Amino acid sequence: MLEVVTAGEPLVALVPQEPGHLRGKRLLEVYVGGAEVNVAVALARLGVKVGFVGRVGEDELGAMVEERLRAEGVDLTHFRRAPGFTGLYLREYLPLGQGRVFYYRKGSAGSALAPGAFDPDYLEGVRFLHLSGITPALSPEARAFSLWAMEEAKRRGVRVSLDVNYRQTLWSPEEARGFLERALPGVDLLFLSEEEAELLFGRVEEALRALSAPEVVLKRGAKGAWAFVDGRRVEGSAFAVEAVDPVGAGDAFAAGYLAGAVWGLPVEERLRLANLLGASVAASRGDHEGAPYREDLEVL
Amino acid sequence: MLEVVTAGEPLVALVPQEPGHLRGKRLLEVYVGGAEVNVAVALARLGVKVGFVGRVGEDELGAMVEERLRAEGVDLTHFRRAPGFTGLYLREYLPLGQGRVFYYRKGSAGSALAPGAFDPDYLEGVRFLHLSGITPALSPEARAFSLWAMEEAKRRGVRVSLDVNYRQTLWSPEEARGFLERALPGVDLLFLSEEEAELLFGRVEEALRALSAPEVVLKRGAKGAWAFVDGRRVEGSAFAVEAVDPVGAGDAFAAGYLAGAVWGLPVEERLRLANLLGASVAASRGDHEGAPYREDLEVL
Amino acid sequence: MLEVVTAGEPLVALVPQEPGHLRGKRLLEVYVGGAEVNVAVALARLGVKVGFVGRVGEDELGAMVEERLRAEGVDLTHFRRAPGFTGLYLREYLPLGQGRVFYYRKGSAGSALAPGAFDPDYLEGVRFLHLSGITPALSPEARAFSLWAMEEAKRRGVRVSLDVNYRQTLWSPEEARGFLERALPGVDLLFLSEEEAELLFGRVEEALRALSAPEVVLKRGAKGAWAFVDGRRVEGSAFAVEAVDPVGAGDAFAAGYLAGAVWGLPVEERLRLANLLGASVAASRGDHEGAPYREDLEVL
Amino acid sequence: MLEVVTAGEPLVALVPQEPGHLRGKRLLEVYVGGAEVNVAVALARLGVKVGFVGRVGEDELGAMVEERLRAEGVDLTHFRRAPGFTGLYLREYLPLGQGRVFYYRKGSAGSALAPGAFDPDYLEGVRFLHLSGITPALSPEARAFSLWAMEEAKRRGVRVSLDVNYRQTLWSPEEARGFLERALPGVDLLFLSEEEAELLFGRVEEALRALSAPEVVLKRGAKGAWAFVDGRRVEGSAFAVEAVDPVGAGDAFAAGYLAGAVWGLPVEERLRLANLLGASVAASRGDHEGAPYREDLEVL
Amino acid sequence: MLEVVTAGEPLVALVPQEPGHLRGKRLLEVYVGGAEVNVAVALARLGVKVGFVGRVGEDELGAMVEERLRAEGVDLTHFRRAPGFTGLYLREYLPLGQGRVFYYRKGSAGSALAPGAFDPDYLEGVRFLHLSGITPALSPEARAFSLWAMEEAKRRGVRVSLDVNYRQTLWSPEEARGFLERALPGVDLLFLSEEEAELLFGRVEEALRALSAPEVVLKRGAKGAWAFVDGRRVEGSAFAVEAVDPVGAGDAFAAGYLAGAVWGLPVEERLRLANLLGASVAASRGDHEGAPYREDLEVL
Amino acid sequence: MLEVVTAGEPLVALVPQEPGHLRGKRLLEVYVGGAEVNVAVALARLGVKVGFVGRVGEDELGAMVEERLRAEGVDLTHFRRAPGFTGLYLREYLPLGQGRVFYYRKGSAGSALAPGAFDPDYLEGVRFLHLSGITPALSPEARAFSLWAMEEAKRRGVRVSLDVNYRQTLWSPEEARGFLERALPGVDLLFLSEEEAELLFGRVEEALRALSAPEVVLKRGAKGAWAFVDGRRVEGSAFAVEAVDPVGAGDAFAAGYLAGAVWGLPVEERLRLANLLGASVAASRGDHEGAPYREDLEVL
Ligand SMILES: Nc1ncnc2c1ncn2[C@@H]1O[C@H](COP(=O)(O)OP(=O)(O)OP(=O)(O)O)[C@@H](O)[C@H]1O
Ligand SMILES: Nc1ncnc2c1ncn2[C@@H]1O[C@H](COP(=O)(O)OP(=O)(O)OP(=O)(O)O)[C@@H](O)[C@H]1O
Ligand SMILES: Nc1ncnc2c1ncn2[C@@H]1O[C@H](COP(=O)(O)OP(=O)(O)OP(=O)(O)O)[C@@H](O)[C@H]1O
Ligand SMILES: Nc1ncnc2c1ncn2[C@@H]1O[C@H](COP(=O)(O)OP(=O)(O)OP(=O)(O)O)[C@@H](O)[C@H]1O
Ligand SMILES: Nc1ncnc2c1ncn2[C@@H]1O[C@H](COP(=O)(O)OP(=O)(O)OP(=O)(O)O)[C@@H](O)[C@H]1O
Ligand SMILES: Nc1ncnc2c1ncn2[C@@H]1O[C@H](COP(=O)(O)OP(=O)(O)OP(=O)(O)O)[C@@H](O)[C@H]1O
Repeated sequence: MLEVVTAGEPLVALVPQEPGHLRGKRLLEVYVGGAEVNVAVALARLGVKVGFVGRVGEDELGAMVEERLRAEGVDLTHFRRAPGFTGLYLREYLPLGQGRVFYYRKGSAGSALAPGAFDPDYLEGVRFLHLSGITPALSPEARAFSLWAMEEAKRRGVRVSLDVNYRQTLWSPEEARGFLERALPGVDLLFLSEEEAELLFGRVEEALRALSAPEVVLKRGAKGAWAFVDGRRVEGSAFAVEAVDPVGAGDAFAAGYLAGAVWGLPVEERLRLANLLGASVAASRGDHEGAPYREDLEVL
Repeated sequence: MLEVVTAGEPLVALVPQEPGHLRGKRLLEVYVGGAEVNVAVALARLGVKVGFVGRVGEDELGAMVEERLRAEGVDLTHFRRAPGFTGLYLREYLPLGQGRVFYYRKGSAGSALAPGAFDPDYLEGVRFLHLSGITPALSPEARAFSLWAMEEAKRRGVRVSLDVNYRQTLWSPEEARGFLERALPGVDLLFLSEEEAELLFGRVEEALRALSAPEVVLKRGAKGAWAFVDGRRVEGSAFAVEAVDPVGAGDAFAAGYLAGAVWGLPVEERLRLANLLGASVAASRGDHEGAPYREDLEVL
Repeated sequence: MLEVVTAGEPLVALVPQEPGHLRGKRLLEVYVGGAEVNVAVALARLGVKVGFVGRVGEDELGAMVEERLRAEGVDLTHFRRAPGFTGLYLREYLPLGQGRVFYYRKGSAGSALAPGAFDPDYLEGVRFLHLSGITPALSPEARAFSLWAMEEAKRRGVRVSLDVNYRQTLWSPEEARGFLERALPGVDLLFLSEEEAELLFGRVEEALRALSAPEVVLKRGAKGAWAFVDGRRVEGSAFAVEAVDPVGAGDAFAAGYLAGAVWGLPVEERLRLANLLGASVAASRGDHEGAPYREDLEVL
Repeated sequence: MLEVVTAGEPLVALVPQEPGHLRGKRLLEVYVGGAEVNVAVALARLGVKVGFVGRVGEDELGAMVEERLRAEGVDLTHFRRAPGFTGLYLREYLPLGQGRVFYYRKGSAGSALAPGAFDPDYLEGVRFLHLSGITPALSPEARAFSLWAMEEAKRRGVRVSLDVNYRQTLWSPEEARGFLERALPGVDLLFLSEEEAELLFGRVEEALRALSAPEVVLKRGAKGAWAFVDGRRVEGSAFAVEAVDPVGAGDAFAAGYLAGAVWGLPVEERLRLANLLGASVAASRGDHEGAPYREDLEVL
Repeated sequence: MLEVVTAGEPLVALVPQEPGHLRGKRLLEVYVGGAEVNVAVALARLGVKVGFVGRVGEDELGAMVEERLRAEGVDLTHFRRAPGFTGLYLREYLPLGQGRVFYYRKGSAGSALAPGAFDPDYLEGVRFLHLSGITPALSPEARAFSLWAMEEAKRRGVRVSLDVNYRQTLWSPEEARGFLERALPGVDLLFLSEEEAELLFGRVEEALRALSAPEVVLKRGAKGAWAFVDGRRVEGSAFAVEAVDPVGAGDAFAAGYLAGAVWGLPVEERLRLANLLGASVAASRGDHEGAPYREDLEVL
Repeated sequence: MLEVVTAGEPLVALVPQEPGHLRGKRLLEVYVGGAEVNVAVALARLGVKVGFVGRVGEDELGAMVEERLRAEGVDLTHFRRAPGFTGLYLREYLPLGQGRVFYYRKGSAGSALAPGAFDPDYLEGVRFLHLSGITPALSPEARAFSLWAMEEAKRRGVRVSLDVNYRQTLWSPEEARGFLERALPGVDLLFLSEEEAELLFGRVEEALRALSAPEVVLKRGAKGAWAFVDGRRVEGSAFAVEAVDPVGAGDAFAAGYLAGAVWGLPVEERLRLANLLGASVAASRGDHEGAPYREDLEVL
C-alpha cells in the first residue's frame, strides 16, 4: 500500500562539469530530472512507499528515466514509455552564480498528461498526492489533469500537497494566480518560496493571506523556512553548506517534509528533515543525486 | 571574393565517449554539426573562400556554433543568431556498428530558412553553391528557399552542387523524388550514395539514368566512389582506415571534391581529394572534427 | 509466471579504462558481474521472465547489485541483502591480449548458498533452471545446493541448464570431473567451451562422449559454436566483431540460447540468437553491459 | 643511517571522485594507503631518512604499493612482496559529511607480521620507531610483533612513537585498553585523538592520566592539538582549510611531529609542523597525496 | 573602428586538474594564456572592439592560440603565425596555496616583437593601448617595441594603459624601475599591485609618489583596490569568492577597468567592473576562462 | 654489479588521450620518455641490473623523471637533478596515422652531457654500454661525450651497443654518416631500422656493407627484424598486434635484445625477446609504459 503518489513530466538534465557559459563546454553530464521525479526518488530513498505517474518517449532517454525510477524502487504501476520523445534541458552555471536554462521539451510524451491518465483507485489509502505548479503550466490538458487529480484524491480522503514552483517560462503571473485561485481550495499542504510569493502577490505577506491553506511552508533559501500550521508559525534553519548545484533542492525540501508528515512527525522535525534533504541536494550536482537514504538519517 | 557558398540548418551533436546504448551513458561530447556546416568548415580549413548562410537560436548553443564558424574563418555575412532555439541531436553507436539518432530540432531558428533569406548579390562571382537534400526536407519554406537559392545562382552563372543526403526521418522516398525531379534541372554537380539511389530508384542503375546531371558522384562507402563526368566513368578508391565515427564523412567527401573543382583539378585529383577528407573525418569523432587543413595536403 | 530461474554469487567487477597492468592504473570502472547475474539480466532485457536467487552483503556494493537487478526487471523474490560482504574482483587486460583476474570474494555473503536457500515452489511452472560450474566450486554448501537445486527442478518438470564454466582458481580438473560425473544425470542442456573440454577430458572428442547430455552446446570462441541435439550436429557462426572486453560473453551466449529455447525456436535460431548476445557483450566493456534488448532483435 | 622506522600493513584505497553513496558510483580512484605507509611517505617527502617494514601480496596492487614506497624514497630493506594478496578497502563520503568504509583485507599478506618480521639490527642508531594501534589489532601475531618491535627498539635506545588509532572494526575498547595497558610502559611519544580517549576512558581527562607517557599529543581535530611534555601543556592551532578528504590526516599529523622531533625542534615548532601536514592531507584526496615536500616548508 | 589595442607574447598554459606537485600529475589541462591575451579576450567578451598584436609559432599551439582569439572575436589584423615556436609554461598549485611556474618560451616566435611590428595607422581613433611590464622584460627588441608603441599611440592621441606586472623571472627590480622611470612619462593609466610597489619602491607609499601617472590603480588582492584619479582616492571592494586558480585575475581586472573607461563610466563603476572580472577569473581555472560576457553584466 | 649502463637526455612526453590535431586537445597525458630512459626501464623491469647516466633540471618534471627511474629500480649513481630545466615534447597522432612531434628541449640540463659526465670505473665489469644516435646529435659536447663514453667502455672490455635512431630534427644525413663513420669502429652491436639505412645509405643493402659491425640488427617494423651475426642472417617475426602508440617501441626492442644477449641467449631467442618488447610498447600509450616485467616472460 503506497503512502505517497506524485505525477508530472520527467526530464533529462544536461549539465557541464564546471561553471561557465554553455557555448564553451565540450562535455556534458547526463542526469534524470523533473520536479515530481526528484521528489519521488527522494522519498523512495528514505523508505517511503511512493509511486510515480507519468509518460516518457519510446527513446533511449525515456528508457534511462525508467531505469532510474525502477532502480530507486519507485512504483511505476501507472508510468510507461509511450510514443513520442522524452524532454530534456541544458543548464548553465556562471562563475559568479547567475545561471540559465534551455529547454527542449515542448510536445514531449510527458507533457501529454490529461484527465484519467491513471486509475483513480490507485490513490486508495494513499497518504498524500504531490504535484508541482510546473505540471498545469505545460498544457491545457495538464492543467485539467492536475485539477482532476487533486479532486479524485480529496474524494478518497487523500491530502493534496502542492509546490507552487512558478516558472516564468511556462506561464504569466496572472495565469499562475488564476490557477492557484482555482486550485487552492483542494490543497492541504502548500510549498512556496519567497521570490514566488513576491513575484505573484507583491509581498510575502499578501501571498500568505491569499494562499491560506491548512499548512503552508515558506522556503527562505538558506534563511531556513517557516511552517504555518495551526495559526502557529514555526521556524526552521537551513544547514550551513556550500551550494554546488542548487537545482532540485526545493523538490528535495518538499520530499523531506512529506516524509516527516507521512511519519506523523512534529513540525519541528518535519522542517528539520526538509532542510536536511534540501541541503544535501544543494551541495551535490544533478537534479536529485544528493538525496540521502534512510540509513543516513538513522546514523545522523 | 568568395569561391563557395553553402546554406542550411546548423546543429549541435551530442555523442557518447564510446559505443553503447545512450541510456547507459553518463557523459556526452558536444560537437557542432550540420551537413552544410561540415562542408563549410572543411573547405575553409583547406583555404577555400567560403561563406555560410543560416540562422541559429539566441541561446548558448547557437553562440557556440557562431564561434566555431568564425574561428574556422567561414564568412558569416549572412549568418546570424535570431530569436528561437538552436537545434541539437543525440547520436548512439552500438558495439556491433548499428547506430541510432535522436533529434530535437523541430521548430528551430535554423529550420526557418525561406526565399530571400540572404542577399542574392552575395552569389556574385561565386564558383559553387552547395546545398543538401536535408534543407528542403525540413519545411515548405526551406524547400522553396532551396529552389529559390539555386535559381539565383544559375542566373548569376553559379554552378549548383547538391548532395542528395536523403533522410527517411524528414520525408518519404516519393517526396524526395518529387523534389529531385523538380530541382534536377538546375543542378550541375550531384552527390549521391549507393543506398540512397537504391532506396529511391530501386537500383543504382536507374537512379543514374533518371538523375543524369552534368557531373554525378556516386559514393560507394569504402569501395571508393565513381565520377561520371563527360560520359566518362572515373573510379576512385577510399583510403584504408578504421571507421571511428562515420558521421559527417559524406559532407567531408563533398567538400574535398568541391575544393578540387574550385581548384580546377582533374577528376582523378578531385576524387583523390574527396576520399581523403571523407576518410579523415570517418577516422575521427564529431561531425567534422577530422577535416584536414591545407598545410596537411601540402605535406602529404 | 517465471520462465527461467538462475542462481549463484553476484560480484562487482573493477576494470581499468584501457589495457595495461593494473599497478599502473589510477581509475577503475565499477561493474556488476557474476555469471548467472549476467545471464539473468541478458534474459530480462530480452523480455524473458526470469528470477535470480542469491545473496549479497549488507554493504554499498551489495546494494548496487540489488538496484541493477531490480532496475533490469529481474525477479528478486528469493534474492536479498544479508549480513556479510559483497564479493568483488579486479580485471586486467594487457596490450597483447593476455589478461589476469584478482578475487576478493572468499567468505562473502553470496558464497553461502546451501540447500534450501529458496522455496522450491518457486520453480513451479518454470521452463529452465540455469546454474554455472562456478557455484558448486565455491564451497561444500554451494556444491550441495547446486545438486539440491537441479533435483527439485527435475522433480517439478523443470529442465536443467548448466554452463560448465570451469575455474582453475576454484577447483582442480578432477574435482570438476567428479562433480560433472555426479551432476550430469540431471542436466538437460549443457554449455561447454573447447578449452574446458580439452582441459578436463584431454580432447573435445572424449568430453562430448563422456558428457553426453540431451543437448550439448560447444562454444568455439569466434569459430561459432556447435549444437548437438538429436544426434544431429548443427553448426553456428559467430558475428565478426572487434573483441573489446570478452568477459561475460559466454554467459551472454547461454542467455541467448535459453531465450531461443524458451521461445521454442529452431536450433538454427537458438544458435543465431546465442552468438548474437555473445558478440554484443564481447564488443563492450563490463560484465554484461553489451547485452541487447528485445527491441534490438525486433529491429534487426 | 635511518632516522625513523615504521611498520604495518599497507592498503590500497578505492575512493569515488565525489561525495555520494558508493552504490551509485561508476568510477573509483585508486590510492596507496595504510597508516604507517602514510607516515613513511610523509617523512620521506620532508627529507627524513625513513624505512618501512611490511609485506604485500604477490599481485598487481602489492606491486603498486612497492613502486610508490620506492618512488617516494622509503627504505624497503625489510619490505617485500610475499605470497598472498594485498588488502584493499572502499571509502564513501556522503553529501553531509558522514562517511563509511568497507574492508577487504582479512587474511592478507600484510596482516601476517609476527615477531622477527625483520632484522633488529635495522633499528640500530634509529631515532624513532613508529607504530599504529591498527597493527596489533589485526591479529595475535601482529599484536605480538608490535610488542616485540618496541622492545627491541627500547633495547637499542630507540624512542617508541605510538598513534593509538583505535579501530572499532578491529577490536573492542577493552581489548584496546588491555593492549595499551600492557604496551604503554615502552612508549615514549603517544598520539591520541579526543574521540579515542573519550571512547576508551570516558573523558579526555582520565585517558591523559591513565595513559601518562613522557610526551602525549592530543589531536583536537580543527581545534588544533595539545602537547603535554614536561608537565607543560603547549597548545597548537590547526590551519584554516576546507576539509576535502580527511582520511590520512592524523597519520600526516604524526609524521609532521616526528620530523620536528627528529630535527630537535621546539614543541611549538613540532606542533606547527604537525598541524601543517595534517591540514595539507586533509585538504586533498587520497590517503597521503597531500603530504608536502621539504622544499615547500623551505619556501613557506 | 577599434576601441582598444593590446600587444604581447601569447602563451599556452599547462595546468593540473587539482592541487599538488607537478611531478605527481599524469594529466594536464591546456589553456591559452598571455597577459595581454587575457585582456584582449576579456574585452571582446564584453563587446569592446579590441585588436591583438603579436606572433606565434607555425605549430599546433600557435594555431590553437589563433583559433581562440578569432573565436572570441578579437581583431587579428596584425596578429599572425610566423616561423618559430609558440611558448608555453606549466603551473603548479600546492595544497596550502604556494604555487610555482615553469616556463618554456625563451626564443619563441612571440618574444620577437620589435619596433614596427605593426602598422601605426592601426592605432588611429583607438581609445586605449594596453601593454604589460612582461613584454619589455622579454628582450631588448621587445623593450624597444613597447617604448615605440606607446610613442606612436601618444602621437595619435591614444591613451596609454600599463600594467606593471613585474616578473622577477624576466628582470631585476632595478631593470624594472629603469624601464618605468623611462616609460612613465607616456603612461596615462597605470595598474599596480601592492606587492609590486613594495618589491620595487620599498613601500606602497613611495611607489605611488614616484610613479605618479594621471590615473593609477592599486590592486590590493581581495582588499579590493584603490583608484587615484584627480588627487581623489576612490576605493573599491573585491567580491567575496573562493579563489580557485588566481592566475589571470589581474589581467581580467585591468580589462574590466578599461571597458569601464572606454564606456566613460564613473570611477566607482570602473572599479566595480574591474573587481567583477578579477573575481570571475579568480574563481575559475585557466588563464582567462572565467571572463564574463556582456550579457552577464546586463543580467546582473 | 651492473650488467648494462645507458646514458642520454631524459624527456617528458605530453600526449593527447586520442588521435587528432594537437590544437584541438584540451587535456594531455604526461609520460616520462627519452630513448635510453625507455631502454633503462625496460631492462630493469626484466630484472637486468642497469644504471642510467644523465641529468635533468631542478624542476618538477626533472623530479618526476627521477622518481620513475628510482621506482623502476634503475641505478642512478651517476644520475642527478642539476641546475637548468628538464626537456619536454608534445606528440600528435592523426586519424590516418601520420604523426608530428614538437620539442621544447634546446638548452636543457640533460643536453649538457660532456666527456667525464661520470666516473669511468662505473663501467667496470659491465656487460654492455648502450647509447642512441640522438645523444651525439644534441650538441658538440654530447657527441664528444658519446665518443668518449664508448672509448672508456672498450678499454674496460665493455661491449658497445648503439641504436642509430637518426633524427632529421637534430642533424643532417651527412652529419650522421660523419659520426657513424667515426664511431663505427668501437661499436659491437648496432641497431638500425630500414628507413634509416635507406635515408642515410640509399638502400638497406649499402648501409649494411658500410656499417658492418660484429652484430647488426635491422628492424623491419612489423616485418620482424633480421639479425646479422656470424655472416649468418637470422630472421625474426614481429607479434601480430594493433599499434596504439608506436613511440618508444624501437627502444623497447633494443632492450629485449640486450637482455637476451646479457643472458647469453641464442640469436633466435634474442630476436624473439626483442620483438616481444617492441610489440608490447607499441600496443600501449606512453614512451615505455607497455614494457613487460620478468614475471610476464616467466609465465608466457
Ligand atoms: N545552501 C543551502 N543550505 C541548506 N539548505 C538549502 C540550501 N540551498 C537550498 N536549501 C534548501 O532548499 C530550499 C530552498 O529551495 P529553493 O528556495 O531554492 O527552491 P529551489 O531549489 O530553487 O526549487 P528547485 O529545486 O526546483 O530549483 C530551502 O527552503 C532550503 O531548505
Ligand atoms: N572508412 C573509410 N575510409 C575511407 N573513406 C571513407 C570511409 N568511410 C567513409 N568514407 C568516405 O565517405 C564517403 C562515404 O560517405 P557515406 O557514403 O558513408 O555518406 P555518409 O558519410 O554516411 O553521409 P554523412 O556524412 O552525412 O553521414 C565515401 O565515398 C568515402 O570517400
Ligand atoms: N569476437 C566475438 N564475436 C562473436 N561472438 C563472440 C566473440 N567472442 C566471443 N563470442 C561468443 O561468446 C561465446 C564464447 O565465449 P567464450 O568461449 O569465450 O566463453 P567466455 O566468454 O570466456 O566465458 P565468460 O563469459 O564467463 O568469460 C562463443 O561461443 C561466441 O558465440
Ligand atoms: N581541516 C583541518 N585543518 C587543519 N588541520 C586539520 C584539519 N583536519 C584535520 N587536521 C589535522 O589532523 C589532525 C586530526 O586528525 P584526526 O583527529 O582527524 O585523526 P584522523 O585524521 O581521523 O586519523 P586518520 O588520518 O587515520 O583518519 C589534527 O590534530 C589536525 O592537526
Ligand atoms: N578572491 C578574489 N575575489 C575578488 N577579486 C579578486 C580575488 N582574487 C583576485 N581578485 C581581483 O584581482 C585583482 C588582483 O589581482 P592580483 O593582485 O592578484 O594580480 P594577479 O592576478 O596576481 O596578476 P595575474 O593575473 O597576472 O596573475 C584584484 O585587485 C581583485 O580585484
Ligand atoms: N605492431 C607491431 N607488432 C610487433 N612488433 C612491433 C610493432 N610495431 C613495432 N614493433 C617492434 O618495434 C621495432 C620497430 O621499431 P621501429 O622500427 O618502428 O623503430 P621506432 O619504434 O620507430 O623507434 P622509436 O621507438 O624510438 O620511436 C620492430 O623491429 C618491431 O620488433
